[PDB]
Amino acid sequence: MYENALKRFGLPENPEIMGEADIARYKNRIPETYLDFIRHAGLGIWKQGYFQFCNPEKYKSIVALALGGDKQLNPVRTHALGFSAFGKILAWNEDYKTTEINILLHRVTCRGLFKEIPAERSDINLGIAVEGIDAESFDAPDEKGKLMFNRLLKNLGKLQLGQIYSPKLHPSLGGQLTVENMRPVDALSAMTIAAQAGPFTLYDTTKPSTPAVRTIGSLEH
Repeated sequence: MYENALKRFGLPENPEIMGEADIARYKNRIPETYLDFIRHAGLGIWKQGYFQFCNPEKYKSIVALALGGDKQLNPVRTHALGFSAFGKILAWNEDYKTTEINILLHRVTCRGLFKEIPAERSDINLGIAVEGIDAESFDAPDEKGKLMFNRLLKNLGKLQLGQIYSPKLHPSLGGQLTVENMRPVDALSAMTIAAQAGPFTLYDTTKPSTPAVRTIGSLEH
């Protein structure tokens, strides 16, 4: 299932081991082809920090905070698998499959909430998501629309496993979305703050309109 991703990205660098007890915890909750991939490759870094895999057990509080009280994307059934260099989480929802939690911009996106996915496509669905972690959508534009990853790699250095690039002064307080205001930080700590600093908006990326649907943890109006 991961032949293509491995061809394009090589071995996950500096992997952390995911233990068998942890992998046992997710039997029938995360597709086995993905878990076996992790059993072999561990939890490491691709593209010099553009994406990294994480232990869902270690980041479940972030899912709990961001998705707290949602009826459709229930945190108890949503598992953080990895994240971009800016903290955008690739997660697996047991009912609606691949989920993205954009921590920086406070957005959530789910394709299976809005177009139905047959349950026998789960393994393939997660496999497609993992092949895609190099899309530009996982970069992050500054205020002038210009992508930030390459400049941040050069000027701040490579992320260590368990860090992300995060704004020092958050935009919602007057901070700038520019490379100068970005710093490498502990991901779990930073995400713990961000996921409690206001609500998240769920978006429908099935339509070309990409319309805002509702606030996470609340009902649609």
